Amino acid sequence: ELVDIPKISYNPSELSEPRFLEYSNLSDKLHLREAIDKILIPRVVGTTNHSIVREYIVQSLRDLDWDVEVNSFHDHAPIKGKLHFHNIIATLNPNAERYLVLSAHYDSKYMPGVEFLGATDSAVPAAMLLNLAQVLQEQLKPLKKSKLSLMLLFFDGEEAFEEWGPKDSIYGARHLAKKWHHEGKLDRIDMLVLLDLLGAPDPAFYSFFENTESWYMRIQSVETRLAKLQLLERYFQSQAMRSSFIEDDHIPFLRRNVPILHLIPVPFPSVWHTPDDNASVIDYATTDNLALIIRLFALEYLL
Ligand SMILES: COc1ccc(NC(=S)NCCCn2ccnc2)cc1OC
Ligand SMILES: [Cl-]
Ligand SMILES: [Zn+2]
Repeated sequence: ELVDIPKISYNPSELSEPRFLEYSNLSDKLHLREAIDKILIPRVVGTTNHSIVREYIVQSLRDLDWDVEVNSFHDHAPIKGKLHFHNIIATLNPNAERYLVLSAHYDSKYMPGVEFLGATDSAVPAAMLLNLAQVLQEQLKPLKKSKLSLMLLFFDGEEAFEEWGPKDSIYGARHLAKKWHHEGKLDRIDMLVLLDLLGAPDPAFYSFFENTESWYMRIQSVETRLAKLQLLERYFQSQAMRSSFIEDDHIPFLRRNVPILHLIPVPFPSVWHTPDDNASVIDYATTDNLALIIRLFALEYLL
């Protein structure tokens, strides 16, 4: 299962001390909390709430001068039948040649009679991405015009409607990876960074994929550097995990040799797919720290 990551993959934080200090002190706690609050509502595909959450994501980023495409399509799910799914694709430069993609799923799992909020899964991850664009507004402006740019991708229909299987999960990612495959729009992904199950306490991360192990070690180094500077209020292990075959929105991209960085803890939060994955499970020290590490990774990668 676990192997120590070899030195060849170490990839220390590169930002200059003044820039690392400057950027690591950018935050917006209130906005992060407000974004969480707006998304932390039952949001099953096809519900009014599902549309409201899409609108909030869409308008938040449009107001930050991002280009936002909504990829709408129909597909049949068990129980529900014909559903209208809506992936959200936000770019700072819509005419960039290449992208770092940060992603999370915005739907919540259909759990009859239970108003499942999916706080970690993935209300908090989506919020971290809105918060990232909000916090780093100034520093990301250059990426509106550059060849390498940033994409925030919000997947729809990640969750199963009946029982998690290859045909009853990741509805939006399966459609989009297929669509981009056909349109020749997958090679442009430097890597797809997928945030999932974040916001609960004591997350442990591991590198899942050897072609991105090096950029995992850049996040690990960001975390180390922040610890040393007293900027955190450890998560990333210097170990990789093989034959874990965790299924999520990345799979249809992974299958087609898009490099994945899967930011999902192992073990999953204890409250996973229970009603306790709600407002009360969110650890806001952990959430602030993770959001920061991810914001700095993004800046490390993109400059
Ligand atoms: C009990 O913890 C686990 C449960 C299942 C699996 N195996 C798979 S294939 N999970 C697919 C995850 C889909 N998903 C992610 C977020 N919302 C839904 C691994 C677990 O711990 C490693
Ligand atoms: Cl509703
Ligand atoms: Zn889930």
